[PDB]
Amino acid sequence: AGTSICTSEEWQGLMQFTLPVRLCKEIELFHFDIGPFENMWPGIFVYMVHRSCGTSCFELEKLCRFIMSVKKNYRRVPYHNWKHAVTVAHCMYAILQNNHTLFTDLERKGLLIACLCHDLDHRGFSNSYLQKFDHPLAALYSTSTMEQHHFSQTVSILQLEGHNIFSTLSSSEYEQVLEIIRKAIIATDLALYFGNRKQLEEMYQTGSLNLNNQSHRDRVIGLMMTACDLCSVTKLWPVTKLTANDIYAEFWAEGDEMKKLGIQPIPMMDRDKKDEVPQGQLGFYNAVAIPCYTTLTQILPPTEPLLKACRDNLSQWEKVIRGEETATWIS
Ligand SMILES: CC(=O)c1ccc2c(c1)OCCO2
Ligand code: NI
Ligand code: NI
Repeated sequence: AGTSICTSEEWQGLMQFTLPVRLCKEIELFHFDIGPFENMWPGIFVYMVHRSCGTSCFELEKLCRFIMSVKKNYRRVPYHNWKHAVTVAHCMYAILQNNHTLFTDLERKGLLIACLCHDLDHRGFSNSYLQKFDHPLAALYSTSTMEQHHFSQTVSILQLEGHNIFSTLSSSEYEQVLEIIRKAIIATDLALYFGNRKQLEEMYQTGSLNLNNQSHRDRVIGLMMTACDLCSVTKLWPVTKLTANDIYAEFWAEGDEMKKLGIQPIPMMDRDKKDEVPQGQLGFYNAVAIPCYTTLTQILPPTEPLLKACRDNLSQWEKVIRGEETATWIS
């Protein structure tokens, strides 16, 4: 219950944090893995906001409070956690750097913040679960249930004393940025991805795609969100595989709860069906990941490394299916 708030020690600590000089170069690359640098994660986000938006885009005090409170409102779940938030924000940073002038100042600050906040207060349960068992959230939010909650959580944090990083915007720009953030967070509902990608592919293939058209912009931004949300499939194989272990820990825990409620889970969520995982991944790459990064690369050519990496990981899953895997380590 209630919104969690960082301590003075936490935000003042972040204010005084300095990134190691060696990481500056690394952070620009799509394949960068934040994994080995946990103590630096909030600082990495500050650095990214500063590089993309400028050191004077936000009041530093308010920015540091906001970041550390956002961290405090991610739960200790295996996958939809603070690490995932920063990973998604980093992918967006790399996309924005490679495509900087396609996006307005307002959009860049809105999108980096949207990515950091996009899974706020996730409980480790899918929209499917919440609706099946009529959680209060499914009553409140009929579609895109968790995503509407994550937006609500974002607004609650902005409303904490001294946390409104957007207050200095004009009343019109303020409204615009909250709308950018809302649409971006809602777009992370994979249910909406399938139609969005199909629409974009059509607009691209016919040549009607126009980034001066607000609805087109919204859709491109939506696909960017999907691309950043799924970006664990664009890392080096060992990183991708370790992350898959984490998401399946959530899935299996949800399936366990379904069994308690008298219903057999989908196989993906059944910890007694781990043999089906590699084929399940193949399905996910073929149905979601590969088409996403394919269309994104068509629209934003500099994002091609994401697609190349995704393809490499699909090949690795195929190797697993054929029984060609080598030694793997788990945490
Ligand atoms: C590991 C990862 O990023 C990823 C993300 C979402 C998933 C998934 C894997 O497996 C299939 C269902 O959706
Ligand atoms: Ni989500
Ligand atoms: Ni996410």
